[PDB]
Amino acid sequence: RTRERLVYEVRQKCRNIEDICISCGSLNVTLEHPLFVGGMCQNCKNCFLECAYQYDDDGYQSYCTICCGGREVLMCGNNNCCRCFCVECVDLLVGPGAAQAAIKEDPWNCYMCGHKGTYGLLRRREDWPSRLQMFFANNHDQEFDPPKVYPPVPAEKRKPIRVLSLFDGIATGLLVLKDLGIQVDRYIASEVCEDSITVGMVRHQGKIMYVGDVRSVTQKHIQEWGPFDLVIGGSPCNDLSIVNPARKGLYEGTGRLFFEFYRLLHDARPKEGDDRPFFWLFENVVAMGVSDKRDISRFLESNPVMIDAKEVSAAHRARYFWGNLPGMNRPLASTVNDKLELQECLEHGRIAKFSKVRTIQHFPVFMNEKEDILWCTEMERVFGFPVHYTDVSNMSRLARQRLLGRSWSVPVIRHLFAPLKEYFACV
Amino acid sequence: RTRERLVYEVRQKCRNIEDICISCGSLNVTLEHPLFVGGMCQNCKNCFLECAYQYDDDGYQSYCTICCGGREVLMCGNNNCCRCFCVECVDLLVGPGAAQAAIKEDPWNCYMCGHKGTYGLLRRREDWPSRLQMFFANNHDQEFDPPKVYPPVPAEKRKPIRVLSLFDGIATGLLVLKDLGIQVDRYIASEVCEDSITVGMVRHQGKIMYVGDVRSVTQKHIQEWGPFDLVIGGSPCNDLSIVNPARKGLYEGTGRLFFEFYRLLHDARPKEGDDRPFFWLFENVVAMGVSDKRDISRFLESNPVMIDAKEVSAAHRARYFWGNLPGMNRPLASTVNDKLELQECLEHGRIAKFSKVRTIDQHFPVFMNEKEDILWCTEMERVFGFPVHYTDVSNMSRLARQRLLGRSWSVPVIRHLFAPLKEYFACV
Ligand SMILES: Nc1ncnc2c1ncn2[C@@H]1O[C@H](CSCC[C@H](N)C(=O)O)[C@@H](O)[C@H]1O
Ligand SMILES: Nc1ncnc2c1ncn2[C@@H]1O[C@H](CSCC[C@H](N)C(=O)O)[C@@H](O)[C@H]1O
Ligand SMILES: [Zn+2]
Ligand SMILES: [Zn+2]
Ligand SMILES: [Zn+2]
Ligand SMILES: [Zn+2]
Ligand SMILES: [Zn+2]
Ligand SMILES: [Zn+2]
Repeated sequence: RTRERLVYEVRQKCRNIEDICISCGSLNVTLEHPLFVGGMCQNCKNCFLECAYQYDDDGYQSYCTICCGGREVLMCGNNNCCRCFCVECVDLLVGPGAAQAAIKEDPWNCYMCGHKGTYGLLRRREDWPSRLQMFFANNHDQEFDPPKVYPPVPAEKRKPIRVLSLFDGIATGLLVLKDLGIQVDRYIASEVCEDSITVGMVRHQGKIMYVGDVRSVTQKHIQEWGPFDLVIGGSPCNDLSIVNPARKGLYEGTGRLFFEFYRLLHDARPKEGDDRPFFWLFENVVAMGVSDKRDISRFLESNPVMIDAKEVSAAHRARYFWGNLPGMNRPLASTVNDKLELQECLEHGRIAKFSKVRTIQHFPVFMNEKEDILWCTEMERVFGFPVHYTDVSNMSRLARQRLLGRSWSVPVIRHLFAPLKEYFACV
Repeated sequence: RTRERLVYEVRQKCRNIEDICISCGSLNVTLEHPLFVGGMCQNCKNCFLECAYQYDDDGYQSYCTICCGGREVLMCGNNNCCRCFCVECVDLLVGPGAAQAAIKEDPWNCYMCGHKGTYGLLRRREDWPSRLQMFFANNHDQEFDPPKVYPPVPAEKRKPIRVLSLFDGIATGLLVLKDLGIQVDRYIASEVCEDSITVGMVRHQGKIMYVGDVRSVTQKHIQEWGPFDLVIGGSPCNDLSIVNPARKGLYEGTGRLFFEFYRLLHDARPKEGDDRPFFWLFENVVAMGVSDKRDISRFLESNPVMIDAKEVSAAHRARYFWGNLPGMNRPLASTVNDKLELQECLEHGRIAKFSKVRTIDQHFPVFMNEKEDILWCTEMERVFGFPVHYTDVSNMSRLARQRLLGRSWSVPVIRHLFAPLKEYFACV
């Protein structure tokens, strides 16, 4: 209402659109809106951090793109686009009679996909992917000191790495370390789900010393299992995401388990004065709470780096990485082995309409004039796992897909773990 | 139903009552029931930990005493007794025709207060307060190593104590340290509520250095504010208790703030090899979750000690204390200054119906001039062992000031806990 009055005042050329927050009509303009023209208040920044990468079961966005709220949204008909524009924002930026006439338009493209690009009150700002990448470096509200850079040990003095992996899953971290050719002295890995235990047991040939519950693990265990050189882990993102229909809480269950990672990180950290190279990685999903993200950034004492897997793989897997691994910030490079098109990951006899899959038009494959799910071995190919990685035991397809989806993106974790070759021995 | 068939088999003398779990009828009998005769399964132990000290707005118990569940409970008419027995348990242990006839009895006592104390299928075990005290030493499910005992520093080498207090409130901890006569070098205190800030500012004469929110305190702040010798804290129990009608969550809000205490504890802890005496106390309420209590015990790496203030003061203020303060286990001694009766804590011209008041239709506890009346604010200060007129600082309402008093630690309990710190730090 106040939004709409302010945009009415703007169309008279009495107020600049860049001096007003186009999301909620707030005068407290600190930022500029990254995609479109207007200002941006800080409450709308927190709402934009929480809500922008939230998608319904549909596959399309949970809320509007402009204000991250709205009442009734307008879904885009363009292929591979999932954006939604609520009716209240289109009443402003396009006009109060053009939303109703644009609903009647059956092939309707949204304004991020509009072939023309320019409109009367709304124009699309040009370097919007660059500003979307800079928008997460814009999160300087949590200001910290940079992670301590340790000087590289000489190549003759390097030793095999020792990894404490919490929330191991299907042993993605050890698989990536072997893919880099780093010698692994030992790989301690706590995990509870039997199927993921079994995947790692078979695929890594009994090298992994499997552990009980993380909460059961104490500091004495951490001391007696040798000094650790790399401590990795990722919080469960089954309840933390908006994709699960059963969102009874947000940081019941999953948050607890984060604090378990926090405690065993301190337990594995060498003392001050012990200048031996130690490293740690935490992972979480982007569709998360702001105060959640703050509390995580404060406890781990570090700024999160967002890394989307689209730059290197065929999925849309945007994940926050806290850590002190050198070159965590540096831009991602996709090797020729990595498949950037979904069609390359498909089996033979199958053709994909999509170029990317949003796993967080339900079934993404046209085969034999019929709509079908990605097969399990294809999902393995999509994240960059080796072929037939999860065919170990006699488990169902629904469970095995669910076992694959939770996992870290393999070229992303390769990109992250790659400078550790400078610090430890090679095969 | 099954448990009712089980009790039927017990009254035929085919099964012992001590081989069955009288709460829910489970055959997995690990423990014995502490108050009455029968076994006790572990799930019922967890339900007993959570539910036993939960009281309604009535003042009486939230659930049945026997099974911690039940459907419709029977409240006890005896004075100062707040127990409830659900109809389904009395169908067994007294008989299926005696519950109905015992409702009709208008002066009805319960079976922990029964003059006879010996009924047909239900008898009362004799050393039940001893077994209630031992029942919290029976919580060895969370087994840990004992807290490290540091050897005492000589009396000529002692220095004034430095306290980092989180969730200070009305500065109970510094007041108790001054009551003991310990020299305090500095008292940093984080606190958000203005009224509790103000109480501390006036009652402790600007000595307290006040911080903003606990979530704004970094490790850099902990390093630059001097080494700390004693870190204390207590989580909010407004939402965590069952007394608040608005229980939307359990460890939303309050749970966070616990971890803030956890982090700043690690930030204030000296390194390994730095053998200087460092101490810490955390406090929480007893009407809490089991897995909650587990997670807290695991993070703080210690076994809780339940301490009820009834042993030293006029309230029932049963609280868990985690810590490494020496003699945290040892039994409580009530000095002659402490008032064990409620009547002594009353003003003149007022006479109490109760001997103890616990506040987390006899809702108002005082019979004055043929009329029922709340405890006055200065009396609530006397009940917890605060000095007289402790909270009369600023122009604040009575409801707010009572609410400001009720959250606070019990002063002779905290005196009992802090007392061996005199052996480690300087005196006035
Ligand atoms: N208490 C607990 N201890 C260990 N693992 C747990 C756990 N609770 C859940 N998990 C498991 O931890 C995972 C959360 S996220 C797993 C991602 C992992 N990096 C991978 O690539 O597979 C799930 O597999 C979940 O089943
Ligand atoms: N984030 C926060 N930082 C500091 N204090 C807080 C807080 N949230 C709540 N509090 C306060 O902490 C107290 C919780 S319990 C206070 C008991 C205290 N030992 C005493 O004797 O007063 C309440 O006074 C509450 O208002
Ligand atoms: Zn706004
Ligand atoms: Zn909108
Ligand atoms: Zn579009
Ligand atoms: Zn039972
Ligand atoms: Zn009962
Ligand atoms: Zn009674």
